Amino acid sequence: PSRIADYLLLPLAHVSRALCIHTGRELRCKVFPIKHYQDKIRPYIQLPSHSNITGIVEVILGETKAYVFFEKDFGDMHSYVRSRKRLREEEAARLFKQIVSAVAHCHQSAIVLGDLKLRKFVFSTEERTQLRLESLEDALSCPAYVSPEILNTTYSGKAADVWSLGVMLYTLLVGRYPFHDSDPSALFSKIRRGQFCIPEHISPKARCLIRSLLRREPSERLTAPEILLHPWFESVL
Repeated sequence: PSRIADYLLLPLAHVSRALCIHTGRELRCKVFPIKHYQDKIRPYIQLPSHSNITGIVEVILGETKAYVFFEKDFGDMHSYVRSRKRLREEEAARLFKQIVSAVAHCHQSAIVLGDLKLRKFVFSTEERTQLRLESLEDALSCPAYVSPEILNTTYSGKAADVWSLGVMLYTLLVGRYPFHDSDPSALFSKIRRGQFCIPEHISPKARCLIRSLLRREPSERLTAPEILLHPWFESVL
């Protein structure tokens, strides 16, 4: 029952529906206190573009509050791979590169994500060819995306994000997590011991990549920029 700037705000059922009063077209809007934006969200706005990595079209800063307007997504990547059992290497490589590129771009602007999951990547279009980051805090089935460093102890974080990328890469190709168990002690021991098995239908270049992203030792893992050069991508695309 409300409005700011170009947009009427309609409920759903902490985000809401934004309808542009000029064009008529529907976006989404999430309000924050201005200082939460300044701290936790303004870093993503500083990205060079920004509107491709995140879905954000414009933000409006008042005296008191920040209104972040973004384009609506067409479902997350966890629901996707779950819905498809697993992904063929051709599509998996397309989608993963976008994921890595977004992450690589963030790392270059000093942003460490920390909360990297398949959940965090959402389709920008109805065709579901193109992903963006879900930057705004909005059976397979932490844990699993959690790395040997944080259990043992400070650490990089950027390397920790590459671990998560490795878990994500394994998971879309394989269809389940690299580490999984009924007993959690066993789960965390297998994390800390870097202990997993790749299937044989997975191809040598693809296996090669997963291995180089999932290393106990953080320094020995690739960086997000390095990842994008790896031959797996070019072998299928």
